[PDB]
This record gives sequence, structure tokens and C-alpha cells, in this order.
Amino acid sequence: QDYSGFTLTPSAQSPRLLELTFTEQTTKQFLEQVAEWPVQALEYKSFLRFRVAKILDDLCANQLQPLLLKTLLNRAEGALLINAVGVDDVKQADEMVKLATAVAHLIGRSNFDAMSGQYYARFVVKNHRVMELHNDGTYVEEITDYVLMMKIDEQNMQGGNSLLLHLDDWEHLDNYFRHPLARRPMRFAAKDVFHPVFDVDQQGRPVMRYIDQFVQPKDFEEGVWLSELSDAIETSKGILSVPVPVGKFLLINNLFWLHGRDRFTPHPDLRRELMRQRGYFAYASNHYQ
Amino acid sequence: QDYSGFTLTPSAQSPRLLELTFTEQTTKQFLEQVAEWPVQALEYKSFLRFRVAKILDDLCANQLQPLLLKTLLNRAEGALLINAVGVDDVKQADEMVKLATAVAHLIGRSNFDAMSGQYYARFVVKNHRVMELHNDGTYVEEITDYVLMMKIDEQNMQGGNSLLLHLDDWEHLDNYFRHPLARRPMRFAAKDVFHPVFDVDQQGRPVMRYIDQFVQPKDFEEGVWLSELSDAIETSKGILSVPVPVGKFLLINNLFWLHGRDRFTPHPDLRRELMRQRGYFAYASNHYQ
Amino acid sequence: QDYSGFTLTPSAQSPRLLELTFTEQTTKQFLEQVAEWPVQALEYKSFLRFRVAKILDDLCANQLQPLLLKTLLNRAEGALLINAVGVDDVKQADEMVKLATAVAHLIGRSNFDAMSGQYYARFVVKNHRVMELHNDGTYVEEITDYVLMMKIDEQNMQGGNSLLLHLDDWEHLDNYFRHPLARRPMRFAAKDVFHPVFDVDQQGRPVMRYIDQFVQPKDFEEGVWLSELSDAIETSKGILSVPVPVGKFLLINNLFWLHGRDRFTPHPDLRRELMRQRGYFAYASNHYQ
Amino acid sequence: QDYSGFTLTPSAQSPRLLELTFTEQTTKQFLEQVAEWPVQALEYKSFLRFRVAKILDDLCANQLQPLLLKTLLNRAEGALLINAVGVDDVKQADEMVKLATAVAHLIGRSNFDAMSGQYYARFVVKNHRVMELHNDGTYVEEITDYVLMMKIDEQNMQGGNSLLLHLDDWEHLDNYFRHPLARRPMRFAAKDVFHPVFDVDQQGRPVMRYIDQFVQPKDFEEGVWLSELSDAIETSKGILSVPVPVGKFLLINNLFWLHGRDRFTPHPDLRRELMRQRGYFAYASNHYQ
Ligand SMILES: [Fe+2]
Ligand SMILES: [Fe+2]
Ligand SMILES: [Fe+2]
Ligand SMILES: [Fe+2]
Repeated sequence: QDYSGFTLTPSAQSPRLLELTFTEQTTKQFLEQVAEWPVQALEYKSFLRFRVAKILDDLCANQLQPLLLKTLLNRAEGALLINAVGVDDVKQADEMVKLATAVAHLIGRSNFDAMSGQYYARFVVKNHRVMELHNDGTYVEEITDYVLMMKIDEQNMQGGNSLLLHLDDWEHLDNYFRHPLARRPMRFAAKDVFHPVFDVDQQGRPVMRYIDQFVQPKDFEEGVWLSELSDAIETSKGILSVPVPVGKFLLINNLFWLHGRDRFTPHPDLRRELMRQRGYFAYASNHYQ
Repeated sequence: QDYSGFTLTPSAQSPRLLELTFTEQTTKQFLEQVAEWPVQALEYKSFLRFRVAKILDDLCANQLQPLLLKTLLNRAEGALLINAVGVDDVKQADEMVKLATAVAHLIGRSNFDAMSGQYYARFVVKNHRVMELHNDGTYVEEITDYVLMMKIDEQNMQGGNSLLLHLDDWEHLDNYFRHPLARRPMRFAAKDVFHPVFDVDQQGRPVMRYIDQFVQPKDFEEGVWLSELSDAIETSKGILSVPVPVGKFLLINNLFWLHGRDRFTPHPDLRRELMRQRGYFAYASNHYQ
Repeated sequence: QDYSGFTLTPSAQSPRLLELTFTEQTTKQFLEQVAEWPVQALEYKSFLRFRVAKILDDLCANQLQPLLLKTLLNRAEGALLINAVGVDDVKQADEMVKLATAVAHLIGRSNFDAMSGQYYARFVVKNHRVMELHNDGTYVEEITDYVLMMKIDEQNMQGGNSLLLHLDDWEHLDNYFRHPLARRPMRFAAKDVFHPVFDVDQQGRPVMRYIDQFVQPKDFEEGVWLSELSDAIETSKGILSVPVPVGKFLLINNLFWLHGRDRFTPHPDLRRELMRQRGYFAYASNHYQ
Repeated sequence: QDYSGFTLTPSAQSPRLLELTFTEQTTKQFLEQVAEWPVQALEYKSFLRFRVAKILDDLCANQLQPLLLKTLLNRAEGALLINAVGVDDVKQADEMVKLATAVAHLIGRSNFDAMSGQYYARFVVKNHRVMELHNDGTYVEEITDYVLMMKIDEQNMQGGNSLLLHLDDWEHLDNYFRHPLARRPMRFAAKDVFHPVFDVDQQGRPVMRYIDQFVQPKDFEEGVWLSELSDAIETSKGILSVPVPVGKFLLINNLFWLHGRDRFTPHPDLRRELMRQRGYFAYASNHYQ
């Protein structure tokens, strides 16, 4: 269909990854209407995160929030690459944070990031290897429903695409899901938590909560299996390789998408800045009370 | 009426805010009788806080403690601006702390202040924006019954009045109090605590436990409402603007008064020193055992 | 009677305070027999504290341990001033610690001292006011049964005697013990603990757990009473003033003795070093199992 | 018998201590096959510890894991001295860690080492006294089943042999095991834990959880007994004195072996580097579900 304030087109890498682009009129109006709250105001007063969310959704005739929720919750999709025309330079990092915040807080709430002390975190990489596919939030009890990763800056960067794996594109899903250890609660440590690497959604379809660094196999049986699982994920033919240009961000359902990052070329002048948010879904629906 | 040791007159800003002034004979006698305990003695031995309280009340023929309790607990009032003639210069900061301590510990006990490590805290501001109305103690389980804010120093200060809002002067009270989210326990974080923004006193009248920085709306529904609540409070026509000259302190019922601070003019030589205490009420009354 | 290895004579200040002096043959033999364990060995391996205790008691034909327990547990007494001939100079501080350790671990076990990180602590004072009478261990749940305070060094020291008050020499005991607030559990804070300032021993006789710095009266009623209690203790005619020369230590029952320290004369060359241990009683007795 | 990939011969010190030596073909093949995972990879992803374990066991035709478990669990034995030909120089410390990791994770899992922050720890000693026999893990609730101690470097080292005591070579075992205090839970502190110094295996045979530094006797009775126990262990005629050359490691059952270290000669150029791992057993067996 045709949407108010933005366009939605499938990506070249996969029909499951949809590209959402806010128009120029939508973008400059949003930035104008949220100009009176700097990013530090969003940091200090969390309800402003929801206020700028509403402002953005209002500028899209309230078509954005239902579209975001539909896409992220659709098992067939669950992934967005989002950008706003005119917001594509590192000098607009604050506008980038505002826009991502507004998008994230239409579908839920972003959790505290221990590495930044805020509801979002920015990293710069300077001075090489593939970051293996994984889910976020595997070492805490609360489920992380979504991962938001935004490219703030990118200079002298060859490679480094975001890697994505939708569980239903993973050719080995059934082999590992049907193994008894898939249901075995395992220890995860950054207090420790225990949960299986696999679970099911409400329909019985597999979801995952996996990362190689924080899973703690208790014995030879668990360790060998996890090392085979790791291999079966990293060599999967279903992995997507997605460039994320400055100003764009991926927003993915953390339960049936795994994400990672490809190796990049070391270069003295290399600078890549990322912004991340992770949170849970929260939305109105017709259900029992 | 006429009181022993002090005078009580309504303020120019509101009949709910009463000005209590200790006479010169009362003030110099109190300071004499408490001279043997410096402020550091009140810090180290908390029962001395109550001893100087009794000394002050005794010098007022025991009319002070019942008057303080009557005023602070009276829904129609609940707020005092207190001073002592001759105590009006920053060089008398210790006398100021002693006097405020004696007053506070006639009606209750001042709680530990994490920012100072003592039962009171002093701030100096040097080197601009309005501090929004709020209640203290919203992020701990124990109720903060009273807020004490004392002007220790003020130099080259244009503006910066204390802002006050009595809930019964808030023209939007019923609109927000009657909303279902008014009774929804929300998360507050500086361990997290959960409580609604609104509650009731013993008679069913609204009281509040609100601050925009520490309330953590869990979703879009809560966030938008809190952002409207914030606006409805900050633009209320009922807000009082009270100058607090050096040596005076506000003492207010933290349950149905919100407090804040107006914007002030930045000035190189600007110095404003404040002293704060927060605590709970504790007092004798005829009730069942 | 006549004891093996030591003498026992009443002090000049009170028949309740007994002076125990280890003879020269007892002292040099003990130091010889414990020479192979330096103080740091007693710090690292707590069972050595009991080994040197046994060694000392064995050198007294096993008359020391029963005498120590009898004296410390006797309501009429409960206090010892202990020394060993030839151990009276700060250069013998390690011998002092060994001797005090052996004595303490015949009657119980010394608790971890947070200020030193060991089962004992040494302080030096250099660069004035009376330290009010009190019990130790009032802000933890476990009862501190005994206090051991040893004079390691004393130079250019006028005054500074240890102050002692046996509850049965306190002329106001009955007045405060019979007050309802004597049985009121009050908050003590250095996690907080709650216990009354007064309690009873197994026979119903008053014992105390009081210090002015850490008791936290919750309201005007408790604060005024504690401030009167404090005054009634500090002005008691029953207070003993005991010089503690280098090499001597007081060992007192912390339940019915309060201890403190008199004011001393400031002097540029003043140096006083103390060693303290606090612990619980533990001893064999004929009782039911 | 004859094993695939390694040889097994009894030590000169005791038939209970078996020497396991990986052949050159086994060693160079293992190092080749695990070359793609550096030690830091084993630190960050614990399942790789089990992957290199399997790789090593596969190179021994799967005869290694059952042999390791049989030996460590055999009451008559329970101790291995393990090495790999060609791995005997401090410059091969990473190969040493890889090999020890593979061995340890065939029989169980190595626990987090608080002193290193990793599943193993390396110490260097430079700049004298005997380290008394003891068990590891006495101050936590979880049982430490095995201790792994590897000699990484040794220069200008006279003495310093590892000391070992198998409980069934301890001529005083029955005397202390039959004492009532052997079954008395005692306090151990580095939260505190309580457990007896002695326990039994599944057959009722004594096992121990003892160290002199962390056991905290509560009274004279416990302290004197522990000090006699300590003496009876340290003077036992059953103690083995085992040189551990660079590249070799002891792997012992921590329940019925105590370990320690002999005094060594201080020397300006002395350098000895050790690597330790401690963990629990975990292995497949036929038992009820
Ligand atoms: Fe991630
Ligand atoms: Fe405030
Ligand atoms: Fe004391
Ligand atoms: Fe050890």
C-alpha cells in the first residue's frame, strides 16, 4: 500500500527485511516539533521518549505505529531497515537518536544500557573479525524483544555489513530444535540466569536466546553440542549481509532473528560509530481481562 | 492568635503559606542554649536533633510544636515559610542548620541524605532553567512527609523563586485524578519501587508522589499520559512564586504540595546556597492501641 | 587464693575491677613457647589464636581459663586489668598482641574488626574530648560479650584514663530501666538492626546495649529520652577512672559494663597507641543437650 | 595396558600417582587442530573448552576420557601427573593452557577463578616457607572435585616440590575421623559457608574439606582440635614430594587428596610460574532417571 509520511519497500537481500524511509516533509517536521527536547532531555525524563514517539506517529497520520508492530511481530518478516531523508551525516547524530527513540517507543520501551548508563548507547570503533550471530539479552531474565542498531558514522570502512539470520531461513533449525538439549535450561552469565537456548512462540514455532560468549555449558555433553550449534549457525546459507549506511538503522525481532557483523578491513583512518537500543514490546491489543 | 516566642502571618502569595518568624529574644536564647552542640554534634548523635528541638519549643512555651503540626497537617495549609530575626547572613549558616533542625525534629525526623551522607544537605550553585514541580522521595518505599528547603546564601541572584503548587489549587486535579492511570502503580527509579502517581489521604482526598525524572512509564500509554500530566502541572495557574530570602526556609507537606524552582539569571558572580531536609511526620495523638 | 603463674588483686578504683598480673617465669615461658607463630600467623590461621590460648593456660596449671570466665561472668565483677611483667614497652607490641590474643581466646573468640580487617585493631592518636560511655557492638545482631582494650604506647599523655561504669554502680539504673522506652526496640545504624537499649540477663538483671552515636531515635519521644539517658550516664557518680599503663589491658563484660575515655591534654609530642578486640563468650558448662 | 596416543606409568613416589604422557604425534596433531582457537577464545567462549577436549580425546581414539575418569574417581588412585612431549618450555605456555583445558574439560568443567577472572589462573613467584596441605574450594558451597596445577616456568628453583597426601596414606585418619568434631559443621570464610572438615564418599569412606587459613573455629574446643589436626597432617609420614617439571601438571581428586608445596630456596633469579584450574566432575554414567 501507500503510507502517510513514509515509504515501505522490500530490501534487495530478503523479502523479510523491509526498508522504511521517512519523507523529507515528515523528517523536517518531526525534527522541528521535537527541537525543544534535546537528547539529554530524553535521557533524564523517560516519558519524553514516548512524547517524541507520538509526535512522529502523528506526523504519519497514525499509520506508523500499527505498521511497525505488524512488521516486527509478523513471523514472516520481523525486521526493518529505517532511515529519514536528509538525516545521513554524523553531524546529525542527535537527530538520529531522536528519530530512533521515537520509532522504538512506538512499539515498546528501550531498556537501560549498562555500558552507557542510558536507554541507548553509542560506540566508536577504531584501531577486524566476524562477530558471530546471536540474540541480545540472553543473560538476564527479562526477554529482549527488539534490537535497534543505527549507523551514526562510517568512514574508510570496507566490509562490516550487519549479518542477519531469520530462524526460518536457517537450514539446520529442525535438527537442533528437535534435540533434547534444545529444551535443556542452560546457564548464562555476563546474577546468573538459566533458560534453554531454544523456546517457542505462542504458536509453537522455534525462537532462540543464544550467544556463544555467555552460554555456560555445564559439561562435555552441553559443550560439544553448543560448539556444533555455533558452527551450524555461522555457516548457514541463510545469513543476510546488509550494508547499513549512515543514518539507517536495523530494527529486528530479537526472538527469531539473530544478528552479527561481518569482518571489516582495518584501516588507520577507519571510524565507525554505532547506536544501539534494546527493549521489550508493549502495545494495545484486544485480549482478555 | 498571639503566640509565645514567634509570630505567624499569612504570606502575600497564598493564604495556604504561613510565615512564621521567631523573635529576637527567642532566637538569641535558642542559639545560646544550643551553643554547646555544634552542627557536627547533631550529625554524629541524632538524639541531639530532638534535644535542640525541645529547647526551641520550650522557649516558645510549648506552643511551637502543636502549631507546626497543626499547620503542616491541615489540608487547607500545609506550608510554612520560617525565619528567625537576626539570622539572615551566610556567615550564620550553622545557626540556620541548628534552627531548621530544631523545627524539623519537633514534627518528625529528617531522613539520611545520600548526597551529603548526613540528615541534611547543603548545595551551592554557580556557573538557569526551571526545575519542574515534583514531590520528593518518589523512588523509595517510605513516604517523605515533609520537605525543608532553606536559603543559606544568595548573591547576584535575579529570579530563582521557589515554585509551589498545592493540589487543591491545581485546576486540572480532577481530570488526572479520575483517570485510570492515576491509580496504576508505576515504576520509579533513581532498587526500583512501584506506586501510583496519585493516592488518597485518610479522607479520600488526592495526594501525589510525582517527579518527571524518576517515573518510568512502561509503555506508550503510560508515557503519553505522564507527558500530558507534566504539561498540566507546569502550566497550572495555581503555582505560587515565593522568594526565599537568606535565613528563611520553606517547610511543606510533601503529599499535597509540589515544589520546584523558577529559572534564574546566569551571572558570573552568582552564588546561591541551599540547605535541605526531608523526613517523615511522627507525633503524639489520641488513637487506638 | 594463690594462683599458678599469676597474681590477682583488686584495683584501687573498685572491687569490681580485678588486676591480673602474669609473673616473669610465666611471661617469658609463654613468649618462648609461642615464638614460632608471629602475629601475622595468628591473623591468617584463626585456630592458632586458640593454640596460644591453651599454651598460656597450660603455663598457669589450667587455673587461668576458669578464673577468667568466673570473673568476667560474675555480675559483681566482670572486669579485669591484665598485664605481664616485662611486657611494658611499645617495642613489645607483638608480644602484647600475642598475650591479649591468648587471654581472649580462653573465654571466647574475637570478632572481625572492620577497621583493621583482622581479629584485632591497633590505633594511634596524635595531633581531646571525652568519649562517652557506651557498649560495643550495638549496631549488629550478634551480641558482643567482651571488650578488650590494650595500651600499646603512651607518650606525653596527661589524662586519657579509661572510663568505666558498672550498671550496678549507676545510681539512675532503676529510673531508666523501669521506663517503657527501655524495652522499646530502637534502630541502630553504623544493614540496620533493632533492639532495645536495655535488656535482662538470665536472672532478670538489667544489661545494656547503648551508644549515643549509633542509636537512631525515630521521633521526639525517643530522642528526648535518649538525651536524658545520655546525661544520666555521663554525670553518673559511679564512673571509674582507670589509668591503663603501657602493656596493660582492660577486659570487661560488655553487657553490664559501659566504657569510655576521659579527655586528655593535647600535646605536639603526644602519641597513644591502643589495641582492641571484641568478641563473644564461648565456654564449656554443664547444661542440657 | 597400551593406550592410543599416550602412555601411562606409575610414578616413583607412589602407585596412587600415575604419570600420563601424550606422544609427539598426539601432541603436535592436537596443537595443529586447536591452532585456530587461541587461549583468549577459550576464555571468551566456554564451549570451546569442551571442543578442544573432544579434539584431544578423539586423537586418543576416545581412550583418554574414560581413562581420566577411571583414574580420578578410583579411591586407590585419584591423581595424575600429565605432560606432552615437546611441550616443556615457558614459551609454550599457551599450548600448556590449551592442553590442560582439554584434559580438564573431558572430566568436568573448570570453575571461575576470582583471582584471574577466568576459568584458569597463572601465578609467578619471585623475590620460601612450606604451604600446608589442604583442599581447595572449602569456603564455597559447591564441591571442588579436582585441582589442576601446572608448572609453566621454573628457573633457579631448588626445592618447591608439590606435596600430596592421599587420605588412605594418612596414618592418623581414623583418630581424627572418629572424633565428634569431625562431623561438626564449622564456619569457613574467605558469604560464609558451614560444613564439617570431614565427610564421606558414597561408600562411607572419609573425604576432607580442610584448610587452616579459612576454617574459623568458633571456640576453644574447635580451635585446639583443629590445631592438633593441622599438626597431624603436616607431620604425616604419608606425604608425597613430587617434582613438577615445566610442562607437567598434577590433576588430583580434591576430596581424598590434600595438596601443598614444599619450601624452596630464595634466589634473586628465581622465577616459578604456575597455572591452576579447579572444577567439578561431570560425566555420563548408567544411573536412574
Ligand atoms: Fe548484539
Ligand atoms: Fe525536591
Ligand atoms: Fe568502644
Ligand atoms: Fe590449593
